[PDB]
Amino acid sequence: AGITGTWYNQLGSTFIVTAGADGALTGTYESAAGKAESRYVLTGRYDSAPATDGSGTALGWTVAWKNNYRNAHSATTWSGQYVGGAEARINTQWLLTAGATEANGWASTLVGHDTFTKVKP
Amino acid sequence: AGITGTWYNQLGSTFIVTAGADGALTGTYESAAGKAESRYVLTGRYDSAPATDGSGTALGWTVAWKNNYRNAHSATTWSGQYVGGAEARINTQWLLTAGATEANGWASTLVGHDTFTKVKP
Amino acid sequence: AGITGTWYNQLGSTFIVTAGADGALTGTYESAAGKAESRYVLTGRYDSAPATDGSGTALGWTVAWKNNYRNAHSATTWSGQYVGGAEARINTQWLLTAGATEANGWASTLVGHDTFTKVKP
Amino acid sequence: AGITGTWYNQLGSTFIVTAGADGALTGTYESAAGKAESRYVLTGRYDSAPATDGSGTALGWTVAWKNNYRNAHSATTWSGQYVGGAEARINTQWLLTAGATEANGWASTLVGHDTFTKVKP
Ligand SMILES: O=C(CCCC[C@@H]1SC[C@@H]2NC(=O)N[C@@H]21)NC1CCN(c2ccncc2)CC1
Ligand SMILES: O=C(CCCC[C@@H]1SC[C@@H]2NC(=O)N[C@@H]21)NC1CCN(c2ccncc2)CC1
Ligand SMILES: O=C(CCCC[C@@H]1SC[C@@H]2NC(=O)N[C@@H]21)NC1CCN(c2ccncc2)CC1
Ligand SMILES: O=C(CCCC[C@@H]1SC[C@@H]2NC(=O)N[C@@H]21)NC1CCN(c2ccncc2)CC1
Repeated sequence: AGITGTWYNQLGSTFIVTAGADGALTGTYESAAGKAESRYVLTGRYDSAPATDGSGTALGWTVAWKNNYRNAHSATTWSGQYVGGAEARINTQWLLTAGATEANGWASTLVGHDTFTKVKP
Repeated sequence: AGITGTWYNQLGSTFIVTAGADGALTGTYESAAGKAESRYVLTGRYDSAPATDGSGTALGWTVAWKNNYRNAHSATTWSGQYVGGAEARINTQWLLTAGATEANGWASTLVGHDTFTKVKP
Repeated sequence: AGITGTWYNQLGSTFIVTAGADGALTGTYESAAGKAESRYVLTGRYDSAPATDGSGTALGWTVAWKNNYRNAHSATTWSGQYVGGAEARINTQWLLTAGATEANGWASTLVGHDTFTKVKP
Repeated sequence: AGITGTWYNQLGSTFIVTAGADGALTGTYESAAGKAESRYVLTGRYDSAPATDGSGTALGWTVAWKNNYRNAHSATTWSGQYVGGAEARINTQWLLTAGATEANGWASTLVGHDTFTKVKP
């Protein structure tokens, strides 16, 4: 609950998601940063029966950075939680892995953090 | 290509995945570690047109740790790449976020790394 | 340059550091969160000849969470960069590893992100 | 205890460290990968009174990638634990931050994992 809809991160990226009744996330992602253009498919999962003690709702999703316009040979996963209320948020940390040869595998993965809100910066 | 099927990590967990023609990952995950029992739904994405220079194929997927037997109020995302050949591998790093109150949010996310192979340890 | 002094993160923790001329960081850390009390020794390194193109200055430091009052059998490393100017910042991501047995090693490491400023929240 | 000496990771890098009696780590690092040449100064911290229940000993250290031969405008922190015994190990995860402009800050940090042993691969 509260997850379905449009979310914006601190970079200005747009996350459009539908949370299905038994834990599915499905939607599109449009990144304001990096080797990206237009919308990309996403899919993920969320806890559809979270705790009732004030804790957030755990979730995650993946984008592979290939669409009809661009292929960046990479994929990002966001892991985080939804925190409801008047200033609802999805707080995440992410891992972006790029395809790499063996010699470059050590340097294949970026890490960061995105904060999503219902009204953009 | 090469991704569909069963994979095993260094903990003995079992990852069963179908890679669809236009980038979908769908399947089940059974963890040998942590607050888990039996299979959980997963979904993710992969680069369906990887580079041809020897690089791996970028991918990611998510498990929310709720099924009919157990809810651990948490979700893991694996970000990594498939590397084909006689000793094929999926090399990943992962983020596990647990639902948390505001006071505990700083401590909500574990990080680690899993190596998947087609024949178990 | 610009690094020496007192910094505060979003949790209210206090980072007191001296940046030595050839790349040393030395000081104390006081955490507002977790299994911590009073000051802990830190040491780290920074790039003492950063780029002049507007890029930040790369750095990192470590705290082991043992002092005369408390031992949390753990250590945090912060990796990030100093960004100078009127609203100077040290932007970091961190890894906290706790001592663990073999069975619990997979769950030994937390990840997060701290933003330090010269005037507290 | 057991930490002082020379360690080798899976890339063939050489970590030479002295663990001082009250928690200091001091030494040199020579990387077999990336924008590195010869030895770099490191400093870090470790838990000098670990648990006695079979748990490892938490530690961390930092290298800034500047020496007399090369400056890669970046720093790596390793966070992990020492596990003693006949096949002693230091198991780590690391964060490498590169100096970045504001527009590139999102992409400033790599993550990975290194396993150190007392006899090289
Ligand atoms: O730029 C993209 C694709 C778009 C990513 C957008 C990112 S997702 C997390 C963050 N939040 C957003 O909203 N937007 C950004 N992909 C690159 C990254 C850099 N690459 C490498 C290669 C080798 N090693 C490391 C990195 C090459 C591929
Ligand atoms: O144990 C699980 C669910 C099963 C995870 C299994 C993990 S997935 C990555 C790794 N690879 C595998 O194959 N198996 C393991 N969930 C916990 C974790 C610890 N928890 C917290 C709470 C607060 N902060 C931090 C952590 C509570 C919830
Ligand atoms: O709480 C502390 C020591 C203080 C850490 C303070 C942290 S440093 C990053 C952040 N920024 C700050 O300013 N303050 C916080 N240590 C614990 C953590 C949880 N622990 C485990 C055990 C097993 N697996 C995972 C985690 C047990 C030991
Ligand atoms: O290559 C180095 C310095 C040597 C690092 C060696 C690494 S330490 C962890 C691992 N374990 C080892 O033993 N060896 C390797 N530095 C780069 C990295 C890539 N860079 C960027 C820039 C912008 N964003 C992301 C990354 C530019 C600077």
